[PDB]
Amino acid sequence: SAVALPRVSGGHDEHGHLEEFRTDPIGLMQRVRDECGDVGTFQLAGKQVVLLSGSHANEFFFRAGDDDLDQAKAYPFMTPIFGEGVVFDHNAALRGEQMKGHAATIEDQVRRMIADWGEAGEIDLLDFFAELTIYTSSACLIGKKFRDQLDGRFAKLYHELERGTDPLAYVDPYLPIESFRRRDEARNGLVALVADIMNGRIANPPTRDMLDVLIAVKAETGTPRFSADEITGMFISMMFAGHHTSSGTASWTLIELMRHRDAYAAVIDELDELYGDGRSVSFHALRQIPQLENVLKETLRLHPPLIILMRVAKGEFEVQGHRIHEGDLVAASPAISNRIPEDFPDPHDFVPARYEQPRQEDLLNRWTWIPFGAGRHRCVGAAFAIMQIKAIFSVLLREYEFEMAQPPESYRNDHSKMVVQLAQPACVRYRRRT
Ligand code: HEM
Ligand SMILES: [Fe+2]
Repeated sequence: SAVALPRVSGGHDEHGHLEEFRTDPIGLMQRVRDECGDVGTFQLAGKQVVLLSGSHANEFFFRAGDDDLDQAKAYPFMTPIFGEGVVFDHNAALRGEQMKGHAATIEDQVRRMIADWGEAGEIDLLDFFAELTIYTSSACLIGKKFRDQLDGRFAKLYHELERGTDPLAYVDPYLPIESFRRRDEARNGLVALVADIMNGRIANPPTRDMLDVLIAVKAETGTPRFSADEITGMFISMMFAGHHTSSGTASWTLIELMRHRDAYAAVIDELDELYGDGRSVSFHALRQIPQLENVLKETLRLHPPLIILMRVAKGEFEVQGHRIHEGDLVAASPAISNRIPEDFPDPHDFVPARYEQPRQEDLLNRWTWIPFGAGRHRCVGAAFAIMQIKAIFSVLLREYEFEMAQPPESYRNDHSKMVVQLAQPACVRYRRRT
């Protein structure tokens, strides 16, 4: 036989620990660490997950070559979402020189989103931010003209796509279950929306964006090179990594601000003061806004949108006396690691001061403060994501005041899917400032 790695307790349901991973993934990953240590395992259906935690194990995880731990085929639930379509058999839109423009675009999207708010009212954070980020992502990554042809429908269907990521995907992403069925219908709904837009552009051409370019590409015969399914597949793929992440992070940032009015007041004074120089959001969102940035960092430590990072071992490796065999699913968890007691004093408390100049607990714990991951695969959209949070709230916090419309403890995440979403209701009251 072979040496067995430590295995966390429980996991006696039909698919081992899968059932528990769906109902309470963080509790399960935490128990793995509490019982096994830096290297423990749990069963996800027919796959064994080697969960790593702590600086040393995380370092190995984040510094391993794309040839040692494969990120491909690690997230089987994504295949049906992107589709088989192939256009060209992130980088561009994310170049620094483009940031200024995106910041201006984001400010515009926010103002348009709150345009009808009036003096006072209420909103649900998930509905608001999920939709807002569809508009920010599509406008910045695909084009403003394209976004102007999008409405709440695109948002709703994209949400359905994200919800079609049940852990059962590790059994088979095409299992005949409701969430997967809705997933497929939603994607077809998305393709139809794009097809309608394409037809509208054919009928009355511009007097141009990415869609216009793609629409104009043709094969020999003269027939259009790309179908609506292929283009949609690409657009979906381009917006996925930054949607649910920015959406959730935006909601939690506001939630923590309302939960901690002293930090909220600090941020307000800061914003009012900084923008007193008369420079635009496109200027300030790309520069230092310390109080808000520290609130964001702490929000990300406590509420990382990706609670688990997956890889597929392509060989045999040794991590702290433990053997990883090729074929094993190897994982790291920002959820668990970001709260390691030793690395972050009072890990369960919201303390943006951790990131202040003299403390910088984020830079000090290079292998455990991992909301954006680390190493070679560190989130490439990190700078954009931070800029977006800066731009969104520079507008929101200066225009309106926000208060929780439900118990502070009632705001929570839904972890029933691999793609974490804020749970509803998430009711918040707003009222114009000044
Ligand atoms: C503040 C919100 C965000 C958080 C917390 C976040 C977090 C992460 C994490 C933890 C990873 C690593 C996954 C792994 O190691 O397997 C990642 C990867 C990635 N993220 Fe984000 N992200 C955010 C926003 C965004 C945005 C807005 C974009 C696009 C504009 C984006 C694009 C990407 C891409 C393309 C990757 C893959 C990098 C690679 O493997 O080369 N992210 N992100
Ligand atoms: Fe509400």
